[PDB]
Amino acid sequence: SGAIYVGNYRVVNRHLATHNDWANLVWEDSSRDLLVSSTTAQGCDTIARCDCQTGVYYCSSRRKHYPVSFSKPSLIFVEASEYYPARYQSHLMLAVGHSEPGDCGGILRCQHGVVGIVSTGGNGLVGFADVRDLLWLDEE
Ligand SMILES: NC(=O)c1ccccc1CC(=O)N1CCC[C@H](C(N)=O)C1
Ligand SMILES: [Zn+2]
Repeated sequence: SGAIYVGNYRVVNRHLATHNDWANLVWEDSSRDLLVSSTTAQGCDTIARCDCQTGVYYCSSRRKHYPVSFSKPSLIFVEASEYYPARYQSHLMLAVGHSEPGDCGGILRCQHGVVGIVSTGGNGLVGFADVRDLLWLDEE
């Protein structure tokens, strides 16, 4: 589990959104595994606006932050899970690193701010849902 709190927005994995998230919905995209809801209190995270391919991510199954090199946001094939059938996920970035069912939501960050959140994994890989193209998260 895990979320990004920027301004009056909460960014979570679509597959982990609560009833309260859906009842206060701003935007969602199944093909990116993203959902954004509105909040009463202001958040303290800042979103990166860059093309960094290195950063650090939080892994809850190891209680540790790991440095990683990661691919550019792309259309990648993802195996079936209890949450989605086997399909292509868009705006996804891969890196070599530990991931487990329960690690989705962990933040990926570079020198400029929050890059994205854990969304896929397995086989010694970890996948991140990119949020750097979502410019509207910086206002309203
Ligand atoms: N990091 C993990 O969640 C993980 C790690 C090892 C093995 C498997 C996973 C889980 C995973 O890949 N999922 C299940 C949740 C929905 C995901 C999606 N965005 O389509 C696919
Ligand atoms: Zn950066």
